[PDB]
Amino acid sequence: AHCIGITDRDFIEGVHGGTWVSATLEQDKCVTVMAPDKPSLDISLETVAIDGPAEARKVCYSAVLTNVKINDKCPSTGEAHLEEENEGDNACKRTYSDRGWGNGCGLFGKGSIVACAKFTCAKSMSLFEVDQTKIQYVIRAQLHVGAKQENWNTDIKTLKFDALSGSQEAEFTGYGRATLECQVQTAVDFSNSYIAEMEKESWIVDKQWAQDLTLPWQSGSGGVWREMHHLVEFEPPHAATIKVLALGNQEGSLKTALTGAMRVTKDTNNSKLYKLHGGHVACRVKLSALTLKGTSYKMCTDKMSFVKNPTDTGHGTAVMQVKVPKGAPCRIPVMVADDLTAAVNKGILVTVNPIASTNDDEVLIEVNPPFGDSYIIVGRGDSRLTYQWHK
Amino acid sequence: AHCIGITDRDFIEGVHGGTWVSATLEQDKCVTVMAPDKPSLDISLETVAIDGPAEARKVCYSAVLTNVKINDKCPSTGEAHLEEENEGDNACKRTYSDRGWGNGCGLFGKGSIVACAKFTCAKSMSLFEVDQTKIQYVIRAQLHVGAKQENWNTDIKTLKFDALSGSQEAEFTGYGRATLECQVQTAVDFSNSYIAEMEKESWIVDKQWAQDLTLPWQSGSGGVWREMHHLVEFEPPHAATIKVLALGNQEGSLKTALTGAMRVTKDTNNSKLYKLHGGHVACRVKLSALTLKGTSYKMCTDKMSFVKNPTDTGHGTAVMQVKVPKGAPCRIPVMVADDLTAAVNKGILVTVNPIASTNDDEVLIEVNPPFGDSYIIVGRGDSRLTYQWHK
Amino acid sequence: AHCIGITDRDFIEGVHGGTWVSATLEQDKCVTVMAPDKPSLDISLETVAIDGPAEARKVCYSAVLTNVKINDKCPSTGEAHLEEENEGDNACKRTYSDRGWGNGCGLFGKGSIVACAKFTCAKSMSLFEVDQTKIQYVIRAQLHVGAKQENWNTDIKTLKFDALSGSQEAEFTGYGRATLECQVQTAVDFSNSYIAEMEKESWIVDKQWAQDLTLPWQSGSGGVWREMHHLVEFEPPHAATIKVLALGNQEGSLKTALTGAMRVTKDTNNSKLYKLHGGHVACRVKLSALTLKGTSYKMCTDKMSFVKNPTDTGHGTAVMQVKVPKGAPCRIPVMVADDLTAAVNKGILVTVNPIASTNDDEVLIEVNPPFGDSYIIVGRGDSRLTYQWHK
Repeated sequence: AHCIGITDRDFIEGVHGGTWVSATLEQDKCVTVMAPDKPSLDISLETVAIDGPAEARKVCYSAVLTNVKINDKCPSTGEAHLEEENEGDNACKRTYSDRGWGNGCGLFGKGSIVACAKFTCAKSMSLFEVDQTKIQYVIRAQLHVGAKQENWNTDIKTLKFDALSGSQEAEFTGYGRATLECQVQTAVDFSNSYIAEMEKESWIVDKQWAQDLTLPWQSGSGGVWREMHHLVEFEPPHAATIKVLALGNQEGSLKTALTGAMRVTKDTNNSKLYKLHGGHVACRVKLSALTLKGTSYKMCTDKMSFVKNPTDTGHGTAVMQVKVPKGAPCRIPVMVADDLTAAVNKGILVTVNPIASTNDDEVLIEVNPPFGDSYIIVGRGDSRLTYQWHK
Repeated sequence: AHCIGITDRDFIEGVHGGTWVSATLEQDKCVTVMAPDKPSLDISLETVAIDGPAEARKVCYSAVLTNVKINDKCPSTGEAHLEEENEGDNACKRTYSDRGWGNGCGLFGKGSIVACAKFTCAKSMSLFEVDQTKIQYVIRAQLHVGAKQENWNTDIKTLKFDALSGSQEAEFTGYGRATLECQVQTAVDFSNSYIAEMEKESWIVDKQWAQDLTLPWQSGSGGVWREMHHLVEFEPPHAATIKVLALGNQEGSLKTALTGAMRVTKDTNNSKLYKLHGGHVACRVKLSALTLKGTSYKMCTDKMSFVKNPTDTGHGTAVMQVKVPKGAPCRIPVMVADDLTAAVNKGILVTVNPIASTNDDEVLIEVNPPFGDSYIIVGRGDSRLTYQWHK
Repeated sequence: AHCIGITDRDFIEGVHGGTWVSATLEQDKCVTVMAPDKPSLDISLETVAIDGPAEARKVCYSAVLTNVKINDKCPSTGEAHLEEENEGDNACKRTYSDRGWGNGCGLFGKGSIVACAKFTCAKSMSLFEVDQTKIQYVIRAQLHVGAKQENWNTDIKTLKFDALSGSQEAEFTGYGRATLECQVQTAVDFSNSYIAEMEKESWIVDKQWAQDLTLPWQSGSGGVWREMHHLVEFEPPHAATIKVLALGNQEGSLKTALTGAMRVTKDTNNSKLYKLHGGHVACRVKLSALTLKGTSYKMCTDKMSFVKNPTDTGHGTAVMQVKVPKGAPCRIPVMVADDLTAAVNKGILVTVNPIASTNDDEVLIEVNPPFGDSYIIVGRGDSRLTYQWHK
C-alpha cells in the first residue's frame, strides 16, 4: 500500500458496474480510489522524463581573453586595422582616441583605435530541446491485499508509458485486472521551454527568456561564439592603449535567475535520462475488472491478536496489523461502531475482505472511522478485539 | 606646457601681480594659470597614492563543499546527532522530516534530521583598512618657458603633498619660484571605507556595505569562516535524505555591485602602494616670486622659420614652433591681427614672452586668437611669417 | 475488600443478562463491581508507567566557565580572532572597545575584541520522549471473599498489562475466574510531551515548552551544547579586558515553571520504570465465570461474636468482623431490617454470601444499610447479634 507513505493522499469514491472513474496525479501525491465492491486501488506517479534531448544552444558564463593587441592611427591617417579583426575567435572593438602632440601626432583631432582579444569559453550551460511528444511517464499501482510493509517493495506494479502509448492493463494475481487511461498530453505542454543544464545541476526554463539572455552563446557543435561583447569590457581608450578585461564568472547571477524554475535531475545511471518534476497527469480507472479474493471462505473464530495497534496516518485513516495464530484461511471480520453493541458498522473499510493466506498469517487493515469517538472492532465474536478510537 | 596635450583644460587669471590664486585639480584635467606680467604655470594632479594598508576581512565568493554527512532519527526516538557539528568548519543544518510506517518507524510523526559538510574557500576578496595618515598627493607643475615637447618631461617638477608637507616650493631655472598649497585634509573621506581587492582589480568600498554583504567571511588573520549559511543551501528533506548544494561563484554579482565604486590600481613595483583613480584636491598658487627670463633682451629682426605650423588644439589656442637662426639673445614678436596692417593686437599670448637664447633655439609659442578671421604674425619687416586663422 | 481502604469509591451494578460491565478506573479512585447473583469485585488502577523512555535532550540549569581567554586589536589593525573560536566547546562573543593612548594603542577609536570561555554543565535536566505504544499499566482485582484486612495483600491478584496484552484472566480459588479487557489508556492527556527529570524529581511537560526553554541543550548522544549564550554573561569591554560570568543556577526558576506539571515518579528497584500519574484506564469486566462458594452449606446457629463492631466507612456502607466459634462450616445469615420483626433484608449485602470455613474463622461483612433507621442483624433467634445503624 504505497499510498500510506505519501502525505498528499486523495480519496476518490466510485460506482458499480462497467464504469470508469476519473483521477489526476502529481509527482508528489497519491490517490486511493474506492468503489462499492471492488478492492480499492492505489495510484501514484514515479517519474516524468525525457531521454536524450537534442542540443540547441550553449551559453557561456566564464571566459578567458588569452591575448590582446592594439592598432592606432593619427587623426588624419585614417582608420586603423588588425588582421585579427576578421578571425572568428577574436572579440574586437573600434573606437576613437584623443590624439595630439603629447601623444606623438602632428594634429589634435580624434584618432582611431582597434582592440582585439582571443576569446575562450571556460564553462558554459548546455541548453537541450524537449520534444513534447517524446516525454516518458511511469505510474505505480497497488491493491490493498493486506500485505505487510516489508512486502510492498515487491507487490508494487510499475506501468510504463510514453506520450504515444495507449491505456494499459495491470494484472493482480487472484484479484483480476485493471486498466488505466492516462492522457498525459493534456497535462503537460512544456513546448516553448527547454532544459538548461549546468555542471551537476539542471532546470527547465522558457525559450524566449533564454534567447533574451545577455550572455554570449554558441549555435551548435563548434563554430564561433555569437555575442562575445556581453562578457568583455573595453575601457575608454587612452592615447594608444585600451585595457580589455573579462567580466568574471557569471555562474552566481545565472543561478539567481533560475531559482524560480522547475527542477530537472539527471539520472545517476541511465545517464542520458533527464527526470522532470512538477508535471501532472489525468487518468481514468477501469475498476470494473477487479474482483475480491476468497469471498466464500469461512469467517474467523480463533483468538486473534494485534501485531500493531491502530495508528493515525494523518489521512484520516487508521492502519492496523493483526494475526490469526492457528486458523484455516479464514476471513478476518472488522467493523467500526458507536458502541460495544456494534449493532451496525458505521465506518468505511479500505481493506475490503482481509484473509489469512496461511495458518500463521499476519495481515494489514486500514479503516476510515467517523468523526467523534468510535470503537474499532476486529474479530466479531466472543473473543473480540477493540480499540477506542477518536478522530 | 603639458596641458597642451590634456583634453580637459581650464584657464584661470590672477587679478594682478600674481598676488594669490586658487584652483581645483582633478585627475583627468589640468589648469593653466595666467597673470598680467608673469610666466604661465601648468598644474595637474598626477596620482593619489595610499601606502601600506592592513587586512581587515576576507570575503569568500566561491566555496567548494565536501564530504557531506547525514544522520536521521525515527519520528519519536529523540533528536539527531553528528560529531562533525563540534567542528567550526562544517556548515551543519538541523531540521525535521516526514516519516511513517513505510519508512522505518512505528509512528507517523516527524523525524529529526541533521546534515554537515566542510566549507572550503576556493576564492576570496581582501578588504583593507586605509591609513589616512599615509595619503600622498602628487602634483605636476611646469612653466610655459617655450620648451619643445621632447623636453616637457624633463622640465616638469613633481611635488608630493603628504599630510605634513602642506606647502611646497616649485623652483625653475631663471624664472624664479612658485609656492603651492594643496588642501589634502578636505580632499577625500577615506575613514569610512576599505580597499576591496580581487585578483588584479580593486575598489574603495563603504565599510557598512562591505560588512552588510550577505556573503561568508573570515577575520583578517585567518581562523574561522563565520557566516557559511550564505553560500550553502539545503533542499527540503525527503524521508531519509537531505541534499546540500553549493551556491555558485558570485564573482560576477559582486563586481556588479561594485559598478559604482572608485577604482584603485595596485603598483607594479612597491607591492603596497595603491593609486586611487578620480580624486581631486583644492590648491592655491603664489605667483609673486616668478619672473620673466628675458624682458631685458632685444627684439628679433631676422629670418625666422616655422618648424611646426600653428595647429588647433581643441582649447582654441594655436601652438607653433619658431626657429631663430640668427640673433640669439632676442625676443620674438608675436601678434594676432585682423589685417596684415597689424593695427591692433587681438590675441592673448599664453607663452607670455617668447625669448630665444641660442642661435638655433626652437621655441614653442601658444596664442589665443580671436573669433573670426585673423592673421598670426610672427617677426618684423620683410622676413615676417604670416598665417591665416579661423576661430 | 480493599475498596474499603480507598476513599474515592464508586459502586457499579450488573443486570441479570450477564452482559459485560464497563468501568472507569482512575489512579486515585477505586470501583466495587456488584453482580446481581455473584460475588462483588474490587477493581482499581495501581500504576501507569513507561519502561525505559528514549533519551532526547539534556538541558543545562547550572553551568561553570572553567577557562577564559581574550584577544584585542587596535582600531586600524584589523579584526581579532582566537583559536578557541574554531573549537566547539567554547562560548564566544565579539564586540569593540574604545582604545587610545591610555591603553597602549596608537590611534584613538573603537577596536575589535573577542572573548571565549569553556562551557561545562554541572547539572542538566534530562528530557525523555514518551511513546504511547510503550505505556504499561497494572490493575488490582479482589473479590469480597470476606477475608481479614490483614490478609488482603496475600490474596489480591495483581494483573499486568501492556499495549498488546489484549485481555487477562483473574482466577480466584473456588469462586472461579473473571476476565478484564481494557484500553491501555484512555489518557490522551499525555500526548506531545516529555518526561522531565531533575535529581529525584520528575514532571511531564509540553514539547513546545521544553524546546523553547531559553537554556542551553544537547541531544542524548552527547553533542556539544547548542545555545550557550543563555548562561554566559559578557561584561562590556574595558581596555583589553572582558569579564565573563556564569548566569546563576536556574533550578528554582525551572521548578517554578514545572509546578503545574503532572508528577512522575521513578521506581526504586527497576530504575528505568517511570510511573506516570494522572491517567484514565477504561475496562470491561466479565462477571459470568464467577461463583458463590458455599450456597449449599448449613446456616449458622451457634452464638457468634463481634471482633470489630460495625463501623462507618464513609461510602455509606458499614463494616463489621464476626467470629464463628463453633459449627463453623456454615453460612452467616446477615440482614438489615426496619425493626426486630425482621421482615426483610431491606439492605444490600456487598459480601453477598458470607461463609465461615474453619472452626474458629473470623469473617468480614460489608452492608449497605437503607436510609433512615435500621437494625443490622446477624444470626438466628435467641442468638442474634444486633446493632442500631442510622443512614
